[PDB]
Amino acid sequence: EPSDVFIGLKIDQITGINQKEENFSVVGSLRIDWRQPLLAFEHAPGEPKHRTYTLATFLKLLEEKQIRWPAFTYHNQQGRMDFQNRLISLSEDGTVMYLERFTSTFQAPAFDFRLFPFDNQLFFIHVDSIFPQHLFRFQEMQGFSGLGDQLGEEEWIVTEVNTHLTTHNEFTKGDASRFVLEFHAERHLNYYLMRILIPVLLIITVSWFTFFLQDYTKRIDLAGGNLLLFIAFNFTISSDLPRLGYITLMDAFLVGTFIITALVVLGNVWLRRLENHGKQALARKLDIYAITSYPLAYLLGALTLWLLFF
Amino acid sequence: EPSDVFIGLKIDQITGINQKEENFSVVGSLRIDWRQPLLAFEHAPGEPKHRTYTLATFLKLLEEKQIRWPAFTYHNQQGRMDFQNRLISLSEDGTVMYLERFTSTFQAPAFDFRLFPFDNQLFFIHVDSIFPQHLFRFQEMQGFSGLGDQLGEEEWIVTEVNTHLTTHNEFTKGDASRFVLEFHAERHLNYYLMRILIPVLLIITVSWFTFFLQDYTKRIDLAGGNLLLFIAFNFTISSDLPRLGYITLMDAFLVGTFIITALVVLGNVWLRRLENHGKQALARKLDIYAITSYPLAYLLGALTLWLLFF
Amino acid sequence: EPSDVFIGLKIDQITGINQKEENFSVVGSLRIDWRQPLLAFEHAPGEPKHRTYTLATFLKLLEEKQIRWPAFTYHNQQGRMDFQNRLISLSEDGTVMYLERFTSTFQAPAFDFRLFPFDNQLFFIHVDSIFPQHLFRFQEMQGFSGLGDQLGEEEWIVTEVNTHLTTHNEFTKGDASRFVLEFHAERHLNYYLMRILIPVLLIITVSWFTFFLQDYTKRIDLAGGNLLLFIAFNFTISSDLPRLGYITLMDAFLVGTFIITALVVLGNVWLRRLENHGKQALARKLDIYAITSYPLAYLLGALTLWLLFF
Amino acid sequence: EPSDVFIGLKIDQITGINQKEENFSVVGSLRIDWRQPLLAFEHAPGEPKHRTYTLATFLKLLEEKQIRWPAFTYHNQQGRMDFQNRLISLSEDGTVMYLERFTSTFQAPAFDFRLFPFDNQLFFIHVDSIFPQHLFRFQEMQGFSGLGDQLGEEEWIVTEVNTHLTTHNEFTKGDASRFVLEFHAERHLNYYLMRILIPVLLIITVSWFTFFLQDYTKRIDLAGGNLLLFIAFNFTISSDLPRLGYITLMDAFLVGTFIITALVVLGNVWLRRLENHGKQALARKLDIYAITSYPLAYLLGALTLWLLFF
Amino acid sequence: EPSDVFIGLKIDQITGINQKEENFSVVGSLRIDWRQPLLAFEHAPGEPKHRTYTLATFLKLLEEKQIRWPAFTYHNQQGRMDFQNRLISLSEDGTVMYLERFTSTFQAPAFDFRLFPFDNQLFFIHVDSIFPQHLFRFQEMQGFSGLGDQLGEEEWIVTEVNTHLTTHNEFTKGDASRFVLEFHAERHLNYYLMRILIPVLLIITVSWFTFFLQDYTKRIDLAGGNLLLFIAFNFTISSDLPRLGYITLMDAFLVGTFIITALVVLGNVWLRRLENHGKQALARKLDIYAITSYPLAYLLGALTLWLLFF
Ligand SMILES: CCCCCCCCCCCCO[C@@H]1O[C@H](CO)[C@@H](O[C@H]2O[C@H](CO)[C@@H](O)[C@H](O)[C@H]2O)[C@H](O)[C@H]1O
Ligand SMILES: CCCCCCCCCCCCO[C@@H]1O[C@H](CO)[C@@H](O[C@H]2O[C@H](CO)[C@@H](O)[C@H](O)[C@H]2O)[C@H](O)[C@H]1O
Ligand SMILES: CCCCCCCCCCCCO[C@@H]1O[C@H](CO)[C@@H](O[C@H]2O[C@H](CO)[C@@H](O)[C@H](O)[C@H]2O)[C@H](O)[C@H]1O
Ligand SMILES: CCCCCCCCCCCCO[C@@H]1O[C@H](CO)[C@@H](O[C@H]2O[C@H](CO)[C@@H](O)[C@H](O)[C@H]2O)[C@H](O)[C@H]1O
Ligand SMILES: CCCCCCCCCCCCO[C@@H]1O[C@H](CO)[C@@H](O[C@H]2O[C@H](CO)[C@@H](O)[C@H](O)[C@H]2O)[C@H](O)[C@H]1O
Repeated sequence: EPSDVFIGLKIDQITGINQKEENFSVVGSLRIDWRQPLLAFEHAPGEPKHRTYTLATFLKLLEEKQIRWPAFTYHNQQGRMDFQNRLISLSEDGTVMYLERFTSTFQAPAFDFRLFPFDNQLFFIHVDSIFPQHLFRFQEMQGFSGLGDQLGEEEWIVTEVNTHLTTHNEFTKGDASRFVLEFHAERHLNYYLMRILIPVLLIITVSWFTFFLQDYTKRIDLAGGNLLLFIAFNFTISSDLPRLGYITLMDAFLVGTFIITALVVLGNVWLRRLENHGKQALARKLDIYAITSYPLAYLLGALTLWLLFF
Repeated sequence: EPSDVFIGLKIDQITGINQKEENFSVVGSLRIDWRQPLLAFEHAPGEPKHRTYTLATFLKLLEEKQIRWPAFTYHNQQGRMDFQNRLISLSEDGTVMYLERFTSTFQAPAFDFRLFPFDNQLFFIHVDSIFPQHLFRFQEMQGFSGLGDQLGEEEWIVTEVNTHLTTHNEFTKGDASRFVLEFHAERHLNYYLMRILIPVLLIITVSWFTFFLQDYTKRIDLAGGNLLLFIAFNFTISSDLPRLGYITLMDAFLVGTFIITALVVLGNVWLRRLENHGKQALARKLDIYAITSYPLAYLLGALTLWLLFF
Repeated sequence: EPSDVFIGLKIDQITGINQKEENFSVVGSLRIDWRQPLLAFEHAPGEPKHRTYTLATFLKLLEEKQIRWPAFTYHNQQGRMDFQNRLISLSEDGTVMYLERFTSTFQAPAFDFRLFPFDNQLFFIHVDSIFPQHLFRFQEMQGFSGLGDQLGEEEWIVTEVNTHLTTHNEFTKGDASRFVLEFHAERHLNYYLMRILIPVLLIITVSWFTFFLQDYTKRIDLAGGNLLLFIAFNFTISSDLPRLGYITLMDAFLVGTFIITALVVLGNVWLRRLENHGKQALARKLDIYAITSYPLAYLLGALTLWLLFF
Repeated sequence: EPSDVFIGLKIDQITGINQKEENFSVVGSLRIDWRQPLLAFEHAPGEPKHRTYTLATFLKLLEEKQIRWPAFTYHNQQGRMDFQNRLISLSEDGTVMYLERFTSTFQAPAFDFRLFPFDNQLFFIHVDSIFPQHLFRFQEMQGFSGLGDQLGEEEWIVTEVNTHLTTHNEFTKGDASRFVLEFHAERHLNYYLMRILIPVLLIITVSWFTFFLQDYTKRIDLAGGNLLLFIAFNFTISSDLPRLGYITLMDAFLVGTFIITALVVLGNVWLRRLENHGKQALARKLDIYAITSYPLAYLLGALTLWLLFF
Repeated sequence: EPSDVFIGLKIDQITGINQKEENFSVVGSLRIDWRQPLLAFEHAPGEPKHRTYTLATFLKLLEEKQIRWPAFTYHNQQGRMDFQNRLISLSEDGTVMYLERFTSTFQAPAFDFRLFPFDNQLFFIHVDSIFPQHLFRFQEMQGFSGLGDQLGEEEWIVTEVNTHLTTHNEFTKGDASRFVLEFHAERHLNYYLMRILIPVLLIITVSWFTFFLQDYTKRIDLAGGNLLLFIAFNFTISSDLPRLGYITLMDAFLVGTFIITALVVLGNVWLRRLENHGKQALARKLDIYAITSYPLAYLLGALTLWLLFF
């Protein structure tokens, strides 16, 4: 009969969420309870009823007794797992308690930035049993798994935390146990309001206000400058994401700013040649519509982006 | 009866304080005195009264004698702890002296940047007993714990250092000991006066002085440039912080600069159209108030920020 | 007779493709099946028919029995291979199953950026037998090798995956086995359309539209600014590549932008001196051709680049 | 009687001096000669008169014989010491020769940037005896300690190298030996002349030359631009230092550039309003003093900075 | 009699050349053949004629037999050497074959940037015998040492590869063997033509062409902008080098650009005041020489730089 391996994973810190590399790093602890009756002992007269081991001594003991351990792997770990404690407690009836405290980075392949920065992302850690389920069957350790009270993450807010058990077939024909700890996180938007939204809005609006001069050349100069600045914003914002194969909401907004600025310049050149070839009064009359249409474009385009993505 | 484990933590260096990642790194040393009578020995004729061990040999000896060690964990450590010395001295009556010298990064989850750069932050290191308090009870080693004389930190100044003992329930139903070494630090403000405050003040004041030209178009051009520069300052300053979900005092000051610059531009456009449609004398009379109100806004807004945050 | 070593390499993650350093990093797993009859055992009465080892214990056992293992090396690995599991399963007839799970960076010396960003690159991992082929002959493990379902790579798309066996002579006069896992990848072009192509097109076209002012000095000013911006784009784009000894398609396009902008400026200076020394009407007539030739240059040059590289 | 431990530290490379983190990294080698008569042996017939050990085997031998080793610590090491060789040679009379070759970073808490870039800094490595001086007394190994011939450091020049012995009380009530290797270094100034001094001088002087136009508005525009550029220089230069709590000479020079530029702008606005309200001839007469006082300010301020700091 | 240690070093990859840190990183392999007759064995009946060891087991065997190994050190290694394989093959007559495959960074203290980017640099790896030459004498392993076919380096081209044997006295009074593998490399210049040379040439020439306007103020404005851009190029280019104590050819060229631009501005101010105080015709006549002398300065200065450095 397969042996039961109870698994608990506890995330104590989120040291970082790297959206460009699409990974996240955590400090967490793994707890395993596994009753192996072959490990049963009897303490000596007035002798310890629980035996404490390093991971190394325990594995050497298991090899000497020819006992297979429930070997596992963090399936989506990437890089070096920095271990703090790898401790074993062995009770008299053969129950092995294992504590593994670590820091490690994990892949986040469910990142979808289409709604960025209004996106809710899925983060998980997979713990895979290497041996098949007719040898070991992972269970859920009760009252341990989850997320901690001081995760130390400022941009992200955890919205849902979940655990469950599934299967994998990485190395065996038969099914092998997989423990999953997953959580969902959304962003705090204050950073994007302050550093991205409000600057762009101020530039656009300050341009509109300066449009009341009635000097078409000034409009063209200012609009060219605004386009340059918007392209600087494009490069800055794109730096923080991966080189995605699809368009983000932020990309749509920035392309809108590019296009609206260019159309502003074009309309101003038409007005300036209208005033150049004698049509100054027609130029001013149409300047009325230029003013009364600069912000209609931005409102309408914002509604269009909302309709598309949401 | 529970065994007493005396704990001392000494911080010798602050190698860095990373406010963006909200962590800090230290070079420090841990001292543990723990009397285990089972470890008592007798030296041979004219033989050493104290035995020196590596951590590895000592733990193998403890496992061979089936003695549980007071296993501990740096609860808020993140990443790899680089150990320098892990030494053991065992006296004849069984007193274990342990020296652990290390470099490690630690989480700083109490960072609150609301008053930045006038903030005083709390930094701590937690040392957790893995086993419950009916087995081991942490005490305070006397005359060892604290902070050193050459911390090597230039921006921060330590204001208070403290130690105490509390409990945790990370891995056991029963309470387990927790040793805390905490200190409070504030910033030196010279960097912010020289690189942030004085440049912004110079830009604002040089703009005001140039406002005495009486050429409204020059005001608009200069103000647009000033707004661009202030947004560059926004991006630079925000780069050094995390993507906070709340507004910092620095954010409030930068938003004030944005808004005041935009209002300057708007007032200048109104003046320029007043001079455009025949009201040159009214334009100049109101230019008087424009000048006499440019700095009132900045003083009043600075007082408003002080009132809000302090 | 040489011993057969069956090899399987599975790539589970592409943690990154570094085109500047010309390397790529993966999380993957290596599987080796190797029948060594000298390792045959018999389980005790009702005793395990498969023995589980750490890599270290197994190698010590092999050394004690004076059995040569099929030593191998990742020929194009660079840096530190971070191992997760190094596990051994030994069956009763002497079949060794080895599992090696790792993270490592690998050289990508086949990077050819001539068509960048329309390039398809070759990535491979070489696994080399250190000992010659009269001792060990690598075979292909069936149903294991390849690439996974969640590679986590956003810019690149895998187009072909392949495995095969070849030889090398790194350390022996005789041939030694080499296992190769290779795959081809191309880029998603969305990043380059949004962040590179469309901004450059907008700048060029907005310049052309502003050319309808009929103010030659404005043309010269705007063109100088455009040249400056294009050189900023040159530096940015080149930052992401290595310091290649040959010209990339992107380099050709940027040099074209430089030259076309300079020719624009030159033509405008000629027009401005034509209008300066009395030939205003001739200046305007030729301005017709200036306008009707600004975009012909860009279309013709784009066709020329396509002809050259493709 | 305390045992003599002769110490030699040799610095072979300076891999880097990090003035922002206030540390420096070296490749060096440590030599220890320590006569322990308990380690005396006799070679077998025609057998080696010197025994070669790894550090690990030697420490296991010492533990088996219950011999305390002279445990030491690099007191100002920070981070991971990457060891190359840790070798032991044991002669027949019990003299242990130890070779430790390493790479490591070390704290530089004596950095004082007040005169930067004309500063001479103190760099040291402390080697601390953990055990008190009634057990071990550090001596100086003769003809080994110092700095090498190829340090590989380009910006810094070593001016003085010194060794000596002192005491510490880190872990014991009694005094413990401390070996110090210190050296003083100054900078090559060519980098600062070429990249900092000459650009600033060129900007200032080119501004002065352009002041001979007699167009006050051009002066104001150019001066505003110069102030912006000087603030860019401020941010760049400050990036390379820590966030110091005191003013550097470079900070004083940059603040001088800010202030002189602002005063230039102010004087030009006064001249422009003098010419505006009818006083063109008075404006020109005072423009004479404006010109004849622009460089007096810079010379006088440079002398003032020299007087203050030197 | 001293024992012969045959040495072969093979460089398979150049993972990077870091000219700012003046180091280079390689993936390479070390081969050592060393006949120690004390290691001679006899295989059992039908038993392996060659014994395979890990480095650790072999060193423990050597210590047990009290055999001194030829201990060596990579003299100019800096940082951590990441080992891939450390394998031993021991033949029946006692010949030890050692394979060491590694990744490591090495100091490049022969970097001389005076002719940069037309410089040919010397790169070497030193392998030092720790023990003196009356114990071990390094020889050259034949047919192994050198550089590989896929070095993976794009900017540099290897021009000469060499090996030889010399001596050192690092740790012993007597001479100890030193094996040297050195190679010379030069740069591909395409990067510097495309990203540095051609942009600067375009800026200079586009300025000259715009000089045919005959509007001195435009010349001054454009020249000031060009000086600013050249100083940006100075900072960018200097970022990639160390903070050298001497002047590079690139530094000379950039200082030339600064000075020529400033002289352009000065001449234009003189022309503008000549036209201001009534001498418009003299101003134009001398403008002829201004034009006919702008490029003479650049050609003459380029010849001067060539004469100085070459
Ligand atoms: C006065 C009381 C004294 C009694 C004993 C005190 C505490 C006992 C010490 C237990 C620590 C185990 O000792 C050592 O710890 C570190 C991390 O902590 C482990 O970790 C080390 O190797 C593992 C290998 O994966 C790495 O993850 C890790 O980066 C590295 O530092 C070591 O492999 C272990 O050998
Ligand atoms: C002439 C006198 C000679 C007498 C002996 C001299 C000194 C004795 C040497 C004691 C050092 C112990 O030897 C070695 O030291 C380093 C750090 O120092 C330890 O540290 C190493 O493993 C631990 C694992 O967590 C890591 O933290 C560390 O990054 C790594 O370098 C080694 O695990 C230890 O095996
Ligand atoms: C309740 C059940 C408990 C039963 C036992 C549970 C699991 C058994 C633990 C097996 C892990 C092996 O133990 C340890 O693991 C880490 C990685 O995982 C290895 O890895 C360590 O050394 C290798 C050396 O190349 C490095 O690649 C790696 O960076 C480092 O962390 C250690 O060398 C190994 O000693
Ligand atoms: C044909 C002749 C062959 C004869 C033998 C040849 C040479 C003998 C090899 C001696 C090297 C010792 O073997 C190994 O070396 C590396 C560095 O070199 C050491 O270093 C390793 O652990 C220490 C721990 O602090 C770290 O500093 C280091 O980053 C890590 O790589 C290993 O701990 C040691 O086990
Ligand atoms: C089915 C066949 C199975 C038969 C056996 C298969 C192969 C045998 C495995 C040999 C590898 C040796 O095992 C392990 O490898 C890694 C690198 O590879 C070594 O390297 C490790 O320690 C050294 C110390 O300097 C470091 O350089 C290195 O960064 C670290 O990963 C380990 O010290 C060694 O213990």
